[PDB]
Amino acid sequence: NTNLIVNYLPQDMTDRELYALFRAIGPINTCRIMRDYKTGYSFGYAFVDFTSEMDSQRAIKVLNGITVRNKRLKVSYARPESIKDTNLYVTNLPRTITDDQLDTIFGKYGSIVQKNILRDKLTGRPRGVAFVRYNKREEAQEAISALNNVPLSVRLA
Repeated sequence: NTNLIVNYLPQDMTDRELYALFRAIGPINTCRIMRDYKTGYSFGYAFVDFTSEMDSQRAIKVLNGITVRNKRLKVSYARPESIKDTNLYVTNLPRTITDDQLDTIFGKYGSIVQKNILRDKLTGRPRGVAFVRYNKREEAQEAISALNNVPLSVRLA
């Protein structure tokens, strides 16, 4: 998937100007701002389509979050449950736990699309909790049956 959506475009931005913005990353198939055809009014967003998923992937890392003309951009995917049936909440973990051990534990069940160890604000040491979202609710599911009670508890959001 190469199709991104860009949000919070300054009301006066040009499909051209937007292009220049994203062309810095890689080749684009289409780049288009949603605007009124009679009016020309911009509904504030666009669909940019890179030629490659690994560029589309970089445009996000790079452009999501930049501020041009007082508006804070947001670059994300158009076609990404998958973090709602494919989003696990883990607790009773080792307060000495790190992603390696975490990963060494979850990759066992599938692609680990994102791990998140909740740490202490003040202290920074983690806690026994964290989040791990898979890709297929299926791995997630094989994980939940497997991993509940090493101690440990897994489930969804």
